Amino acid sequence: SSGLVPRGSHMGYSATAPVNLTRPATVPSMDGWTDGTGAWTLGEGTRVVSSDALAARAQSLASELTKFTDVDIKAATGSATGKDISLTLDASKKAELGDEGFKLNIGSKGLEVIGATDIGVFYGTRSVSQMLRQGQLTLPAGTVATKPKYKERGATLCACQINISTDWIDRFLSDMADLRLNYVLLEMKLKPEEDNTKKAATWSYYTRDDVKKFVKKANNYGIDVIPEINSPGHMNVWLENYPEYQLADNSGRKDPNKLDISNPEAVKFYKTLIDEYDGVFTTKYWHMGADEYMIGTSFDNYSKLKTFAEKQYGAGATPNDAFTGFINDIDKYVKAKGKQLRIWNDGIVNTKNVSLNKDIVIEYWYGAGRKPQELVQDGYTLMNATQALYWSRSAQVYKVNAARLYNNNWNVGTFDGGRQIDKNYDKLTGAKVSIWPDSSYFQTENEVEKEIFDGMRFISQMTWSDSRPWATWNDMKADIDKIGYPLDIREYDYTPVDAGIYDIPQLKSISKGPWELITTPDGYYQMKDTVSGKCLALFTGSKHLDVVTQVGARPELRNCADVSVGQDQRNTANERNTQKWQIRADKDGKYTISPALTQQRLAIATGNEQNIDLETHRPAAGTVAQFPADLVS
Ligand SMILES: CC(=O)N[C@@H]1[C@@H](O[C@@H]2O[C@H](CO)[C@H](O)[C@H](O)[C@H]2O)[C@H](O)[C@@H](CO)O[C@H]1O
Repeated sequence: SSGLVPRGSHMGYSATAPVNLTRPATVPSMDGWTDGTGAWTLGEGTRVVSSDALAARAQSLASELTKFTDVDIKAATGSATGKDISLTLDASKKAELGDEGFKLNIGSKGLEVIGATDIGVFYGTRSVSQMLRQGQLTLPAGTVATKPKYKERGATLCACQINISTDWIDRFLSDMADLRLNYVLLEMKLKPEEDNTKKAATWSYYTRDDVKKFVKKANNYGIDVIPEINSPGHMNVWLENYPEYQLADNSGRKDPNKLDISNPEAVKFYKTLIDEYDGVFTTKYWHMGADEYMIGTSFDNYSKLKTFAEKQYGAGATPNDAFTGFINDIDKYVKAKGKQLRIWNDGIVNTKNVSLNKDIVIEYWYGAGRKPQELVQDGYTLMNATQALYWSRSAQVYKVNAARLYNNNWNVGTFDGGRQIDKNYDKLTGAKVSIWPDSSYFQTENEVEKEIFDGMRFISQMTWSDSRPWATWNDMKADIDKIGYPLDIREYDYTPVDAGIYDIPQLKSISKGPWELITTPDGYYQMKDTVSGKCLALFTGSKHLDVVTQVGARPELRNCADVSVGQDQRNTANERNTQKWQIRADKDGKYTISPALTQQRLAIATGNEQNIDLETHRPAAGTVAQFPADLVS
């Protein structure tokens, strides 16, 4: 027989290690590792030791490692031994480590993590978690210091029109943290509550309490959550119930997507929303969008804006000057609140009388004038938001291809359309992937999470390390799958109840049941009515992005769709995904039932829920309907 037996090395340091023992990979890579003698092993008695000030980080790392490794790892203060992981914050190391970088020293004093800031220490703990959660508890000795090349590294998460659930957002922030990504542009509606804005409280929205909760989670992970309220285009979710602020074309036809920037009360409405957001986000930035104001049309059909431009910005001014003026006026407004403005690059165009303020960050997604190289010449600050890094649920042109970008030598100076700029440009802030819903029934948010996995590791690698230490994409892919997700995602209880047959009293207005529940690959349920043999769907009501957003919409029974197939089955997507339900357990133990695509919650309608949609249609009192969770708690 082979005599095969676990090696079982003692915990702590050993001067003996084989020379080519694997060093578990990380993402981002930690480039320039200097090898040392021996190796260190996490084992019984290993602790996470730190100062009092680092106690919370030490405790959180010890609990996490206890879960991944099955060894009881406790946090402690005072002296570290060779059996231990030590956390040190040394702010004098700014030159070597900067604001986010860290150094690991693995040797006879144990596994030392050093950062110059709290977030730098927390980012080194992410590499310690990644290295120890891959089935190997012995790490080769040596040392490495690493810091990100670019200051802003992350994603656009567009939680606009449709709702991305807060549980999804919380997983996404844990994943960003794991990959050292520090930037999320969250385009989203914070529920407007004032008399003058409250008729825009249509769904999707997020409550102030929920925003404060995920902003606090983000900030503990070193993530800047930047709100966007896109303007003066893509304003349907805000202007639908405010036609007084909508821009009319020369024939008098109003577009709920366009703010009338010539109407000072419409501009004041936008600023009022900025002041509403100010109390729940902590960032120093405001993103006002500014893409695609005249998509589907042209300024020639809005002569009122040329008249306005001439009055406001002098004879010869054009609608593009009025458009840029509006952005500069919002820049003035947010700067007075201590923020810096950011916009998308596309509407920045050809001005005469007005020039765009240089203190506005330009997030460049669309090779549309200027070219990147022109904007560099003018000294603008630029973030690379190339369409090569887009995903959309419906627009199959936008699916990140990480293999292609890794193998074709894309880097953060490769702007949209392969327009290369110097990747060392001193005002290149970094780069981001962008996650857009578009027609939103083709993919559930859980399928979006499965799909973006590789592209999120790709952007993390190229914005921190800017290197390709894996010979090909497929070599990186093998390591990122071994590294896996961070603990919070592995612990999320996607399907808290077993498949089986259930009584569900909340559904009696639809059927007396009982109901057969089965689970789907993406973490939801189909609910079949054993009386009719049909399945519960949330299928009908007013929609945005082809998803029912109507507050008070009622579910219905429809012929059972096949919920076991993947997102490539696009021809049956809508029947299939309108039949998926997310069940969640309360703190503690009551269950709520949500349509997977809408992320509202089923409830029995009382007639006392207050919402602009309900001013004009209410479900019959006592029937089961969906409502935002805040109207039904
Ligand atoms: C900057 C940008 O990519 N603009 C377009 C995106 O438009 C956004 O669409 C969403 C809903 O999906 C919101 O309405 C948002 O306000 C708009 O900015 C579009 O999603 C993406 C990907 O298809 O490409 C652009 O056309």
